[PDB]
Amino acid sequence: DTITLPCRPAPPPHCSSNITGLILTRQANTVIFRPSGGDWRDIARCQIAGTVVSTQLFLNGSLAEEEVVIRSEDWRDNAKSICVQLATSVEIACTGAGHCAISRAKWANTLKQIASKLREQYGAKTIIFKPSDPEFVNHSFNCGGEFFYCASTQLFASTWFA
Ligand SMILES: *[C@@H]1O[C@H](CO)[C@@H](O)[C@H](O)[C@H]1NC(C)=O
Ligand SMILES: *[C@@H]1O[C@H](CO)[C@@H](O)[C@H](O)[C@H]1NC(C)=O
Repeated sequence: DTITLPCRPAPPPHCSSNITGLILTRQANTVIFRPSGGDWRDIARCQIAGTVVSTQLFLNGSLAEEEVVIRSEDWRDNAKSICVQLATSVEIACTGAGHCAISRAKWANTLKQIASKLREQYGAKTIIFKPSDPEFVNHSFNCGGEFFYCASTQLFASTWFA
């Protein structure tokens, strides 16, 4: 019902943002994706972030018009990262007690929409999200000039069949 990510340090409740997108890195009818650890420069090539600076997930960025869209400089080269832009932003709510919470049902539908787009692009039936420096292995984001780190293993640890 709710996914509760542990965070360090405790992000204030007004640091809660909107997940407008993320960045993946591709590793049969089974293709595996992981949250990218590339530098914030590699984040820039997605061109869908807003003002906040964040790893693994795009907070407070731009949304797609109708449906989820995925872009890549080259789908053949796996070193190139996949830029996922959400159509409906998923809300991440920090409570100030050391955890930022996300609704499980909405992230599941988001992962299913992403899987459907990744299925059309790679022709595979099964899309698997596997977990990921500490700044890039975690969902790290800058709120109010202060940096935070959240364990994102709960977000990227699922499977999605056809
Ligand atoms: C994202 O935007 C919301 C609403 O504008 C704001 O409350 C929140 O602090 C922003 N997130 C960051 C990390 O600045
Ligand atoms: C962005 O987040 C704010 C609160 O943090 C929320 O009111 C707003 O609906 C979110 N944006 C979208 C498009 O849902």
